[PDB]
Amino acid sequence: GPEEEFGMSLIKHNSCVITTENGKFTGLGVYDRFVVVPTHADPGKEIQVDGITTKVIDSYDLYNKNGIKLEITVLKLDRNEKFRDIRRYIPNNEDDYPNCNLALLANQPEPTIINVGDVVSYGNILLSGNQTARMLKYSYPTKSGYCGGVLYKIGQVLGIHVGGNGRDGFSAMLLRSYFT
Ligand SMILES: *[C@@H](CC(=O)OCC)[C@H](C[C@@H]1CCNC1=O)NC(=O)[C@@H]1C[C@@H](c2ccccc2)CN1C(=O)[C@@H](NC(=O)c1cc(C)on1)C(C)C
Repeated sequence: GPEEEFGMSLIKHNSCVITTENGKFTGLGVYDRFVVVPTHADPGKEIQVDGITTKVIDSYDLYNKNGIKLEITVLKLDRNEKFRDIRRYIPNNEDDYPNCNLALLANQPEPTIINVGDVVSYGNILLSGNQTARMLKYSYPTKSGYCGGVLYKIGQVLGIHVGGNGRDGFSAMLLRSYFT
């Protein structure tokens, strides 16, 4: 009940469907007009937010200090609405987390919560041949359509779903220092 309730509140207050030319993604609204999507979504000068074409004012693809992509892209949107500020839920450090959930919005008829089990700080992987850092891994057969899904626990917004191989699933980590 409560684990699913927290996820449904994240969907209600902090999600949107983002469409780029490469597909539909669950977009996590962090605060003000800032949303995160996987970098591989390759957002352009405009995106659709719940079907409405919206100009992107600023876009940041995040990399670690060694220049390895994190697969987090932050977009500042040209619109009125401000997202509920969920920066207080974002961890300061990399860690492992037991019994996590993924909150999904895009590519399905209604928002749903999937329990993905225990999550580990997995390090770097090769995502379609390109090194990607700070992955959070779970043993769940995530599929196309899950990207952007919000990995969370009650009071903890941990990452966004970016990839998988039919056995395991991977989220890009969210760290508090990615925002001021
Ligand atoms: C979300 C995006 C999506 O649905 O794309 C529209 C079809 C995908 C979720 C994945 C798909 C399979 N299961 C999932 O959880 N994510 C992807 O498809 C990502 C992004 C692409 C990509 C596209 C363009 C440019 C760069 C990258 C690659 N990819 C992957 O998940 C891959 N998986 C891996 O490389 C991999 C490595 C390891 C350890 O685990 N998975 C592809 C499925 C090959």
